[PDB]
Amino acid sequence: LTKLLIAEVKSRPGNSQCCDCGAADPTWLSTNLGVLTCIQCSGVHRELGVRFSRMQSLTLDLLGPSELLLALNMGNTSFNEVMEAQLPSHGGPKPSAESDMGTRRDYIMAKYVEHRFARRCTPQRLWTAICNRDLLSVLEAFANGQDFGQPLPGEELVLHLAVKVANQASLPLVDFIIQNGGHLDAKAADGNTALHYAALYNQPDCLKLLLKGRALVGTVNEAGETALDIARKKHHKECEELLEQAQAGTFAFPLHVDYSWVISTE
Amino acid sequence: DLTKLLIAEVKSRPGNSQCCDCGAADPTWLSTNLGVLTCIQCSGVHRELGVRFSRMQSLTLDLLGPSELLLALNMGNTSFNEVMEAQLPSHGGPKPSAESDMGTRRDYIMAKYVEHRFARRCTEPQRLWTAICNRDLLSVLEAFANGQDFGQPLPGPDAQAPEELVLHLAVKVANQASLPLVDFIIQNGGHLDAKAADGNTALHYAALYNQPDCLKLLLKGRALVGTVNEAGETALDIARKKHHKECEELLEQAQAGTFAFPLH
Ligand SMILES: [Zn+2]
Ligand SMILES: [Zn+2]
Repeated sequence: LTKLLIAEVKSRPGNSQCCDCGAADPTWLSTNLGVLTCIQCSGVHRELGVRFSRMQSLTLDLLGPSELLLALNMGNTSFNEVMEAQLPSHGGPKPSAESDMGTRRDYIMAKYVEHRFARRCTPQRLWTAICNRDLLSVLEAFANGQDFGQPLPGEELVLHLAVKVANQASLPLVDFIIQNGGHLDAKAADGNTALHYAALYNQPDCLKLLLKGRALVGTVNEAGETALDIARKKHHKECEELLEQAQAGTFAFPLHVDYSWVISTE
Repeated sequence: DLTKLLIAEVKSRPGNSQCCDCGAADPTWLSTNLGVLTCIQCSGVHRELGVRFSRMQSLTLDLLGPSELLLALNMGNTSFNEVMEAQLPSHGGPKPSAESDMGTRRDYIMAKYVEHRFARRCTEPQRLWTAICNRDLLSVLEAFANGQDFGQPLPGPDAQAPEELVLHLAVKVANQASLPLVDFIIQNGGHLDAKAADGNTALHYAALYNQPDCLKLLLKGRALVGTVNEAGETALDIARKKHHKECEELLEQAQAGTFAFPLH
């Protein structure tokens, strides 16, 4: 399946040219952004750090369908439509395949850190985008330095709203917020996190994305309930099962106390 | 029973009987990435800062285990504040009290943790290199508090050439006592995925140097699994070559994790 999906990714609009320099047949995926770059641009992405871009080679690196969710629903042309909307037809400062590293660095930093080339927008817009399942409007809000930390009027936190209203088609929007929003742990007045909301609204695929994003497991809301409590009480069995495993560290890779080291150390 | 022991140990660290940020008695909220304890009001401001800055969990109310406690056991409010509040005067400074209004409390914590406005000023690659080798958690904290980019390679004593990325060095020289340094840099440095000239990531280094605890921390931190260095080797390849059995098993589990639990 991953082979079938990778082939699909590479056919997305704009995906036969590096997102940042137009080099033919990019094989480097920014998994949190859903774009493809050449080897030179990918190195620059990597050097931004994990907050901005997480680079894996389609060809060389271990990938599964989850890493491909955004890439299957973004693509270079879509992403650039928002993120290079200020750029002139002739490219301006955008590098080409043979550009020197200094130019290539300066451009990628401007494009992804400062968002220099992105469409400008300036709340109700964001609520509507989320309910519309408009991944590109969510990208635009992020490109305007938006707080996915600030409540939305339709009172609902951005990630909470995305999770509540999620269907299969809108999963990319949820994944995009989890990976790029500042505020995975935000509570909301009654103490519910996005994980509590995924339990409450029976959103097991959201739960998988939150857990993958390292959402906090086993915290309580103002009522004293965990996401697991809510799932059990609602008969949301698929959610309970995921939350039982999370609480048990089905991964998380827990460190253990080394008794020997403790004794030899006091 | 075991977590209970560690939580009592955390609460007994110097300065942990009072909130890190306002002095309120008996703080029960832990910033897990920083290893400090705050009161209820200051915890809400921390959480509002965002995951990048602080992740808050209740020692009393929320599920916790050894992994989330590692930094707490080794930091504590006094240690932390010796660095992060070094610039404050003895009296009449901006540090809130238990009774302070939320605007006051929010401005201070922002300045303290985002601006690092109050932290001991220190100019420094050699400094940080020696800290890591000396398992000096507080100097790592000091470097962080002065805007040090853990993304920039460090040059060693002299000997040369291995310039080392900060996390790489910390993993390479790690022992059981230095794990909190590794965890601090993983959670708070910008650069978990950094490579280094031969293509090795910190995960590759943890397999290379037989550091299975650093490996769990890297994986907890969501290190990329299954990527190749310039020789075409994954961390798992390297663990198998060196016969590092615990590393191989951890990485086999991680690779298998990539394909669980699939979306509908
Ligand atoms: Zn390129
Ligand atoms: Zn406080």
